[PDB]
Amino acid sequence: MGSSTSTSRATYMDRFNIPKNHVDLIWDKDGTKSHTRGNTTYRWTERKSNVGVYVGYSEMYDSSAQAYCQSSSAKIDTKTTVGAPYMAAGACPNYGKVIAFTKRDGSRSDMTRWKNEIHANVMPHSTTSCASRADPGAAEVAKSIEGFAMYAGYLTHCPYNVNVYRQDMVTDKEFDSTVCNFVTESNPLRFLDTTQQPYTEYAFHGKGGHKGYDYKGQTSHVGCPPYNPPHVTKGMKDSSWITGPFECSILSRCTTHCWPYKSGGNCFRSLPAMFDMSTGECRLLGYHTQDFRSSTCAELTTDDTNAFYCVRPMKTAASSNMVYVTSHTRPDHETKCPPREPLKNVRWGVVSKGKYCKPMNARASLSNATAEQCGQRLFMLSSADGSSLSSQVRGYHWATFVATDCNMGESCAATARGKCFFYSTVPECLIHSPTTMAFTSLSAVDPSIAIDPDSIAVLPEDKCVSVDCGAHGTCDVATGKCVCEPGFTGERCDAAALVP
Repeated sequence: MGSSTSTSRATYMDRFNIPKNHVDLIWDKDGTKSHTRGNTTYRWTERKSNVGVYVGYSEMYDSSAQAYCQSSSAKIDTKTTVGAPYMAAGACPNYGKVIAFTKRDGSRSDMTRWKNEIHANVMPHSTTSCASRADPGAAEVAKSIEGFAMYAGYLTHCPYNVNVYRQDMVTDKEFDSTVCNFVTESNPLRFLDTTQQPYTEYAFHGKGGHKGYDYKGQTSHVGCPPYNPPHVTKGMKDSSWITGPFECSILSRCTTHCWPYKSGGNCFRSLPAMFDMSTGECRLLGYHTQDFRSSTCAELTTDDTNAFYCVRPMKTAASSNMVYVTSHTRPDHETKCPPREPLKNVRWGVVSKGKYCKPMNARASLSNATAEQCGQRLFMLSSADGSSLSSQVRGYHWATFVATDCNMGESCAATARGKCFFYSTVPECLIHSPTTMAFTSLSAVDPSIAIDPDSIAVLPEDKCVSVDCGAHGTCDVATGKCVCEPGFTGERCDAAALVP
């Protein structure tokens, strides 16, 4: 009732305001932003808004005692690929977004390759106690089949000892013992479970079955050369609390100090992750890079351990179970970010005359496309950080697909063709239509999983936009035609209605 309805509608529609809410956040107990999710209150600082959706980056932030990952001697993968020490950034989960291995032009895309572990020349880290020694990289999956997945684990458990927890972790201003209660000295995250070969194999992340580095080696001395990669990974000992993409980001937040580092080598912090909505698998990625297409990028396979592969972010209907999650995902994303599913049978709009809705102004349109196609192109035209992708993106974060003669809530939605409309305007309301579907740049692109929005967002269309009925009539918003006073007639009620 009254003005509260407009306020309630705006609060709901806020979740689609991507430039405003897809922010670069850091965890900070002195932060001005806060939110209680369940029993836990999170505190954070918003350094910047409008983080790139297609590719999102911010300056690497290291608030640990040693701050190794902000050191000039620390290698960050984006230094090479992007030209600066960037961490993957973007507060909203990006549904459907997968890092695909491609050729330099983007063709021959592989969208499952990422599941293979990285080859960053890290493992083995030390072989001091071994009979023989080996260089970092010797235990890792061959470069020729390198993926983007972080190493399955490191050492028996994290924190490996008292000093690690008390010096490296508890002093880190982004670390919190309550949020990270699954990786503490009293409750360590186990890779090789010695409390139950004199142990049971698990992992810091993932559910198992992936090609990873040979953590064991052939000898009875675990971790010593020689190695026989790839080793098939196992899953986490306890993954039950990871119930969604935000919980998956917590795993990343809390496991930074579980990884090795030495001067000149890769420094791992604030890692992005892939969450699988269907299985609940949370997989950490070892690289912050999201796009690489320069002339020096490697195409699909190489032996050169110093090169970086060609990759592009991609979305397909089949990838709609996957979620690209940054370490700094906002805990209020359900109300501040778009949902996974597209919106069936609605059109993006802005408010007109207080309680009606008019369609937004299309900045561009694509003819004879599918719904999947429309969502895919929206993503590509959204936004991007880095210095080179500005030529591709346009700032489009919302799209309306209009089927030629299919109801997009039905089975025909999958194959239906029609016209895609792209917008740069922040939507304020929705208009119902049988033949339409609404996408955002953060949405999955499978039209068959589309859902209804909350009805609070849906208003009747203002069909009386630019209709002047004169002094003897008023435009009926239900029909978009003038209703004339008695004794008057005509389309604009300016002719006298004569009687026989």
